[PDB]
Amino acid sequence: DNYAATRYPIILVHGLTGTDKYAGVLEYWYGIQEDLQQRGATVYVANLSGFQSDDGPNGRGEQLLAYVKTVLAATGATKVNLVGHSQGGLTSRYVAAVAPDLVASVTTIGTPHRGSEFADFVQGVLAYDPTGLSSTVIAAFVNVFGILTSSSNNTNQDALAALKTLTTAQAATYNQNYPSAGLGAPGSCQTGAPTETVGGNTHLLYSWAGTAIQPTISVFGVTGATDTSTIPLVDPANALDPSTLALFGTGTVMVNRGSGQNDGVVSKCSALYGQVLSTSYKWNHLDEINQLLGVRGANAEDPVAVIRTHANRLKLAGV
Ligand SMILES: [Ca+2]
Repeated sequence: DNYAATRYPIILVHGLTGTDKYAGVLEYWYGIQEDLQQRGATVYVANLSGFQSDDGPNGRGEQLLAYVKTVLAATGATKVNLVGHSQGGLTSRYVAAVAPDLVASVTTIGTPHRGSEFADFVQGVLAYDPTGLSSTVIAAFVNVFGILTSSSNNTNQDALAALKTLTTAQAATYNQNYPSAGLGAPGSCQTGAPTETVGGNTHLLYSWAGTAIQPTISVFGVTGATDTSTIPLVDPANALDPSTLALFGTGTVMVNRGSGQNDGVVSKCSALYGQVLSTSYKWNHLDEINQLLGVRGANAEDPVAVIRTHANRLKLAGV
């Protein structure tokens, strides 16, 4: 049918470690492009640096702008609907900010608009090496991982830049450099407006967040969490998808760094942007993109259906 048939093409934009297809085999947006296309949507999947800042000449933002232009040329369209996961949402904001005439909407899924306490943590861990050699060694490993897994073996990988970009202090600077009507006041845990208009260009702004990881007990200055996406302990998702327990682990570090409810690496407050459709999904960070390989806990909503319904929402909104 045409349930997901939007006026403007939808460009799905990946975040950290990403590419359109890992090693040219595993779709980042698992089963999403096919689902949307089957429902009549025109969908393109960006392939940007998995590790980089969003701004800068070598950044993901310029890469996405360049890609948007090739999509407009190929389809004959004048604007696109940007849907970004995690850092992809920040990249989408960059394009909406520098080329408002080419964007009709920006939807962010689990995007760290205010940064990540987990990025703050990882950056701090690196600082404890007195020699600084681990920064060089680990960055090299990660950069190589990015080049090897990129579908096109993109050599533009800068793990340290990516890490810095996702920290809370740097995200605050990014927000000053690239403001948006969809963002509320820093430190307020509020969203902004549902739209932004610059000159004759209006952008429909949306967002949702996964809050599977909930702080549930505090003892001796230590906060314990619960992964609400799963049936306690026995959920097959803990067995079939290694990221389920991994994100519960990172999510625990998050709550102990004062993040509050989160998806494993992005807090609810950090994810707020534009019209906040929901922050109640019992999803971890990868459940948001139907990963790994479609496995999610028993209490987790269907992410394929959520994204599809949103394509229809965009259609109904006129974009
Ligand atoms: Ca999962």
